[PDB]
Amino acid sequence: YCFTSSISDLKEVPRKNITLIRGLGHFGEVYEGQVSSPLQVAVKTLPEVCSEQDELDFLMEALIISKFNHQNIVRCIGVSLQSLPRFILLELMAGGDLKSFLRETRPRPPSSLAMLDLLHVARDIACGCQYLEENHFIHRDIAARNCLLTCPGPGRVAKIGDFGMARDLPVKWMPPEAFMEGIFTSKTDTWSFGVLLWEIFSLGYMPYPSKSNQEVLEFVTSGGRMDPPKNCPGPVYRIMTQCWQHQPEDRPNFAIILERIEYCTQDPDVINTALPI
Ligand SMILES: Cc1cc(-n2cc(C(=O)N3CCOCC3)c3ccc(N[C@@H](C)c4ccc(F)cn4)nc32)n[nH]1
Repeated sequence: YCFTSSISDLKEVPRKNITLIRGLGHFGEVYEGQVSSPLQVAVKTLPEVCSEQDELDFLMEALIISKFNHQNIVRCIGVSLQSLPRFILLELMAGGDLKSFLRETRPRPPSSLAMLDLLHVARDIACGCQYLEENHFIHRDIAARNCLLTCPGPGRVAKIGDFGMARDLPVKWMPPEAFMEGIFTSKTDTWSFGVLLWEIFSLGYMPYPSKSNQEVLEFVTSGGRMDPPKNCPGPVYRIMTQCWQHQPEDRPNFAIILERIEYCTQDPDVINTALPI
């Protein structure tokens, strides 16, 4: 991997200074841990019962995440490969994953989130995606499940937190030239971000709600697109549909998406819109 970089360059942190407090999620388990005054981290694990391709998949991920340097991308604190099971030390973000956060902070009788908060989450991810595109990296799995938040209160920062699909399928998140032709460019991530925008403004709904995979395949290929989420404003939905243009030569880059997300923030008719319950 190059971004130029070898396993040489990672920070090998000894297993003696690592222990795992609690489990967080699961391919392969992921826990919360401590290191060293104590440092709080997230620990991704390679199960010791594994094959050869699993090994060069696990480290692959380690060098890729370690080569990034961006505030909207999960930091790699350290690495523990010389002790079985091999670890990847990652930035711990107390806000949890994005899909859970929106479904759990969904307003209910209360005034949990306003629309300005979700525009910030979308721009946080859009700025991280701009960093990937500028450095010619294609993610291939821009979804709400792979996004994390530093904290739950105001001032939260969203960050892309996983690179599982970027090894070297999420039908509902991929453009036609992806699932039918196997082509992947920076415009493939533009389509997925548009689906992510829909996840954000629907507050965690599953895209194409009652459609299975092949239904989405034939629906998207024939020109069909999703309806706006409940109470979604005009300028926001137009960003989703511009991301879902059939020809990738007409979808916008992440510099243009960032500008349009900025303008909706500068629109009182957008940020004063009430979220449903
Ligand atoms: C790399 C990383 C993960 C992470 N993390 C923080 C959780 C959390 O809920 N916390 C609240 C209580 O305090 C502790 C923090 C959390 C929950 C599930 C999870 N699942 C894994 C598979 C995952 C990985 C990447 C991704 F984008 C989504 N999910 N990861 C979680 N922080 N940093």
